[PDB]
Amino acid sequence: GLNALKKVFQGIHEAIKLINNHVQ
Repeated sequence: GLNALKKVFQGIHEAIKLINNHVQ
């Protein structure tokens, strides 16, 4: 819901996703 939950959620998510998708 809240901008908090979304923020963290997209944070670590996109973070691990960019690194993983970049180094792939």
